[PDB]
Amino acid sequence: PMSRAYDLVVLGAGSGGLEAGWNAAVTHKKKVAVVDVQATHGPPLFAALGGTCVNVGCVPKKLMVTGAQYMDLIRESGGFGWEMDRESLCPNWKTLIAAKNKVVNSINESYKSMFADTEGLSFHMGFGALQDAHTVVVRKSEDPHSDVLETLDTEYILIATGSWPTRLGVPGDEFCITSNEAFYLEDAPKRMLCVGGGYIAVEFAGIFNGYKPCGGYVDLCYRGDLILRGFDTEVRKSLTKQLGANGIRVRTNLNPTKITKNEDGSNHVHFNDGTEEDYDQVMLAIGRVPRSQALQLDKAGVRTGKNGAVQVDAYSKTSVDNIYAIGDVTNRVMLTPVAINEGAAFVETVFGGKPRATDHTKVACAVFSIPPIGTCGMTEEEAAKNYETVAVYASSFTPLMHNISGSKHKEFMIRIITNESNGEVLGVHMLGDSAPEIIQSVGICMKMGAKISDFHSTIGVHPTSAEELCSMRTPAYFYESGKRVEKLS
Amino acid sequence: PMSRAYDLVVLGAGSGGLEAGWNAAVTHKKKVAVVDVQATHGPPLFAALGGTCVNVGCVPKKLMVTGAQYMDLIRESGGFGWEMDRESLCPNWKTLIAAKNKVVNSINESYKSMFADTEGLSFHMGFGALQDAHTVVVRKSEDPHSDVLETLDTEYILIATGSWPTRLGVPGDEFCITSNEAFYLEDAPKRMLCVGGGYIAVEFAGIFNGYKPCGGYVDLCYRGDLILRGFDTEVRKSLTKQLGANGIRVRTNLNPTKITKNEDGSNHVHFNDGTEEDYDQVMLAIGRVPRSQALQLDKAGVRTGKNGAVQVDAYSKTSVDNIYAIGDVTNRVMLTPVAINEGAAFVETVFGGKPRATDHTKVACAVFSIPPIGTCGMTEEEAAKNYETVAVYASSFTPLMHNISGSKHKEFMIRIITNESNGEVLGVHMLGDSAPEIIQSVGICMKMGAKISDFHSTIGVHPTSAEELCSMRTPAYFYESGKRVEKLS
Ligand SMILES: Cc1cc2nc3c(=O)[nH]c(=O)nc-3n(C[C@H](O)[C@H](O)[C@H](O)COP(=O)(O)OP(=O)(O)OC[C@H]3O[C@@H](n4cnc5c(N)ncnc54)[C@H](O)[C@@H]3O)c2cc1C
Ligand SMILES: Cc1cc2nc3c(=O)[nH]c(=O)nc-3n(C[C@H](O)[C@H](O)[C@H](O)COP(=O)(O)OP(=O)(O)OC[C@H]3O[C@@H](n4cnc5c(N)ncnc54)[C@H](O)[C@@H]3O)c2cc1C
Ligand SMILES: C[n+]1nn(-c2ccc(-c3nc(CCc4ccccc4)cs3)c(OCCC3CCNCC3)c2)cc1CCCCN
Ligand SMILES: C[n+]1nn(-c2ccc(-c3nc(CCc4ccccc4)cs3)c(OCCC3CCNCC3)c2)cc1CCCCN
Repeated sequence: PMSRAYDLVVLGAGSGGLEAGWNAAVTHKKKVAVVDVQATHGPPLFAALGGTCVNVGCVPKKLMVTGAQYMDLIRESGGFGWEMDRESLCPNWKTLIAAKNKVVNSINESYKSMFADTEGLSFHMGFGALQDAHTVVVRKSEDPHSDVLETLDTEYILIATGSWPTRLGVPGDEFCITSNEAFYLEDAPKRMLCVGGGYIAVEFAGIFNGYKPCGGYVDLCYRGDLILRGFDTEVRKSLTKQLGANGIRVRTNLNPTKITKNEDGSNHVHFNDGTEEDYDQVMLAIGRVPRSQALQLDKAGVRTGKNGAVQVDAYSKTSVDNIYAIGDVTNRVMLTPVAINEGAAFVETVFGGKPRATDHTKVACAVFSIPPIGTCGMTEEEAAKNYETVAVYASSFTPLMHNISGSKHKEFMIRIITNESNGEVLGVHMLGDSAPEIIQSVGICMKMGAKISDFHSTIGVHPTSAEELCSMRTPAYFYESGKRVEKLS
Repeated sequence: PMSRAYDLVVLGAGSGGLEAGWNAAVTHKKKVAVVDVQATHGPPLFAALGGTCVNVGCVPKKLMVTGAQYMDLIRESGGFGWEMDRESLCPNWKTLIAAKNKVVNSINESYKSMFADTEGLSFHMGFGALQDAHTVVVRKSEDPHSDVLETLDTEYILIATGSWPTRLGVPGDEFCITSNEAFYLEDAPKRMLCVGGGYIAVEFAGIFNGYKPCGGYVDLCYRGDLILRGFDTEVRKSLTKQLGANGIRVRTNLNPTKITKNEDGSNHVHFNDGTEEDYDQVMLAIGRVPRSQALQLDKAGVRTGKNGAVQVDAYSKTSVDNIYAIGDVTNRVMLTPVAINEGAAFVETVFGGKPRATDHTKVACAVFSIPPIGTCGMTEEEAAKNYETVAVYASSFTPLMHNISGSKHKEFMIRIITNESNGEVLGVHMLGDSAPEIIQSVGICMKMGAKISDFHSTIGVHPTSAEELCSMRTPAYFYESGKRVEKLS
């Protein structure tokens, strides 16, 4: 019974939005309108058709991490007897950026193919904004007195506008770059300062390190004690050391007070401890907050709260019953396959009839550091609060192939966290090469409620780094009533 | 009640033997004697303390596969903008062999540390042989009229002498090398012929290819149709193509009739189709048979059969109740972590009191080809015989990073085999980089009896090759009553 122009309007053609949009349009034959600000990546808006992940997140970030490993792998080759010229070896950053752009640009092109070819699914380039719970407006600019391009009469609204990097707010904030501007840099920087301790800081530390032009260096500088908060505490310490030996100088309890410009265009940076220093480029990876701040949410009566977060029930529904919100705008788990799920399960809830919420517990996570981390489930810290008796299994070995390659800093590390009672696996925490591949399969096991029994009853694959999961039988130590004990009562 | 000199005599200090030996000695305080032919690796006996795996199998083989990838990874680097000299690039094979020997030799040294330091555990260098069910003899040579070094009065005997490469038996057999002689080659061969279609042929094809000195080439030559029998049929076809594009010429329905020597020391090789050709070195990887053929088994009354195989019940026990046999000598699954388990469960059976057999079904396997294979559980061929209704899920994608690297032949491939009835996962079959790491975790899931439900209910790790396990929902096709059908009745 056609009353409105569109069944669904989606603010943001991101990981969350596109999954919701596409499903609604092809599997339930709804008429869908998807709003985004631009159709291909790049400044000054960065995000585009495909979302943060495709244009300025996971996909480019990984392409450039893969680049920066070639440094560590061309060093490693010498031991296996690859003689070749190690004077004529610095990486050309322009060839990396050009290649990365060709790729992201191909994905943006393959999405316009999707819209023109898919029926009932339209793309509306501009700036989303609510008037009431059934009308979405598209402007030229986010300035609310801009020319209005379209008025989208609709039944349901899905807010999936994602998040945006937080600024430092000090004298000199406007001289620093972000995850956004890092991707379209013209030159790889000789002297680089990565402020922050989050996964993005550490991934980008490894890139700029890999692509430093000759006599260059990278300083990571984090305002706390130990990088990567709410990761396993021995994995963080082991990475902090391994970044050290790949060339990255890590500093802690350290915060920029001030950045002035310089003569040759470098950045003078004043710190906590008094210290000043010059860096070519300075990058802020200090958390990412929701983009609610220009959607005129207050106008159509949807609940805001912690940093603009769209306040939502388990089934992704806002304080207005026809308006829903998914992905980073909601501020739950800020990963791409989470948003995809939340959006897939929004379509099943609303249009599909088959109502479902998203599972947020024991989701497998990965850091594309050098070396990388895989993690799934809980730290031993938050285990020993929520569980009576906790076993901690732990194992750290160095692949023999590193006794050849020279890379003897590269410790591979596994930790398993247990409920003593029934032996259930609560957490798994890996560091070292191939950890992101291995954890994906572990994430399946912990969904089926795997016990430590099930790991060490499994015949191994020899020789592998993963075969050390099934050789962990004795707990290293325990927690009873959340206090660390040598051995169990 | 001490009646005999030793509780346990172990023929062969291999993967199986050492696990049995060590456990018996430290966890059950038995007096153990371990017999092997030499203490460090190398010709003319090759195997030594640590077994085939440590000296001339898995461990060296992987070190040298890791070497040969540096070829494909230095090519790949150029696209990510690693300018460097690609004239001055051939691999030095002597630096690889020297480095490999330093490693294997360190492991042999770390095992003599284990014997001198561990109590009740002695090492007896020579050639094992039964006199009766309670006496083992050690000779200088395998020639049964050799000088006798020791007479080991014992209660239990464990036969774990492993296996040995099969010869071709044609005019010219004694000119060809094997897995054994390949490891101690002086020069990497310009023109290499790998006869065979088994995992060892294909791993070693990739090595000799990686380390060919300049204008050199490798021919794989298999007497059948499609290499790697009893692997998934689309994975075999995909590898056959990818070996092709890494440089390896594969020939099929082809068997050497004759090898004569040559003038400059190369090998003239006559084939089925008439064809002759000269190769520097020619390697036989055409199956590996048990080493029973010199243990005087018939003398002490233990059951032989299929190619010398020691005929054994589920708990590893021979036709004589005090004699047991594990690992490749038994001719079950010829992998190292299998033998380790069979030996660990021999010690639990006999000395431990807690009797247990080894689980052989759904053991995860891996080929260190370039690119590598991970496999666990059954082919779709042997599924559709033993199961009424079978679903086959299948997915083949190319990581975007190969649109940069130039390696566009590198297809990553997953196949899942299902029981239609209950959705149980019977088999998993992967090809492409990191497949051996991923399958280890899958092997755990299929031990817990994982359904296809459990895979695609799991939030992904983005971006990963493994995340394509959890995005497989629609079966590609089915088998009902073991006949391939487009769609299900
Ligand atoms: C450097 C980096 C690396 C990352 N790496 C990973 C990783 O490895 N794995 C992982 O799982 N996640 C990763 N993430 C996170 C991932 O990118 C996000 O979690 C994911 O994109 C969230 O999906 P979404 O749809 O909620 O947001 P988005 O994909 O950001 O969707 C928001 C879209 O809406 C548009 N938009 C914003 N405001 C408006 C408006 N007013 N009108 C119209 N359109 C608008 C934006 O332009 C954008 O296209 C990374 C993020 C970054 C920054
Ligand atoms: C090239 C190659 C690659 C391989 N790769 C892998 C792999 O990646 N993964 C995997 O799981 N498996 C692999 N294998 C198989 C693995 O090496 C064997 O399955 C494993 O070693 C079997 O253990 P075992 O104890 O039965 O035999 P072994 O380890 O061979 O033990 C036999 C030992 O007994 C000794 N011996 C023999 N006769 C006598 C005698 N009369 N008296 C005394 N001692 C004697 C031998 O010298 C040897 O030390 C590979 C094999 C080869 C050849
Ligand atoms: C006509 N037509 N075009 N397309 C169509 C066309 C395209 C895509 C994609 N392209 C990329 C770019 C990846 C890349 C490939 C090669 C090189 C670089 C990048 C991602 S996804 C697509 O997405 C289906 C899954 C979805 C998509 C939305 N997210 C959810 C999943 C559907 C499909 C149809 C048939 C539909 C009939 C209409 N009723
Ligand atoms: C005194 N002492 N020495 N050792 C002792 C000493 C050594 C080893 C090994 N060394 C390697 C070499 C690997 C390498 C390391 C570094 C560089 C290259 C190679 C493998 S394993 C060892 O194996 C314990 C598990 C077993 C072993 C048998 N297979 C089964 C598992 C026990 C141990 C003790 C205490 C025992 C007290 C005696 N009652």
